[PDB]
Amino acid sequence: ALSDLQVFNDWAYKTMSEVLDQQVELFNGATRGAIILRSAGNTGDLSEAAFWA
Amino acid sequence: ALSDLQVFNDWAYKTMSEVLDQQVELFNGATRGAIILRSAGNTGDLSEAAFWA
Repeated sequence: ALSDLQVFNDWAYKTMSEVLDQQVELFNGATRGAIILRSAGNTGDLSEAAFWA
Repeated sequence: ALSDLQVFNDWAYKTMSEVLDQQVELFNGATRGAIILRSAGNTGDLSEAAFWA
């Protein structure tokens, strides 16, 4: 993969941090909507919705 | 008769030499960047870099 050992713009300038080894791109379209990643806050420690039976 | 004639055989110098036996073209680009030949040299006997694990 990327090495960037050739040029050192700065010392360890974002060159590597072994950021992660597991595939984690599984959200929204990546999971075809199966695992939807959203951003909408709600209060308390729950979120209750009611629908008819 | 041919025995009475002084016969000379042909000779020439074909000015060639054989580079090697194995294939060394298949080294970069042919290997999709798996093996790289860049032209940066390092002093001392070694080089190092850090990436914070």
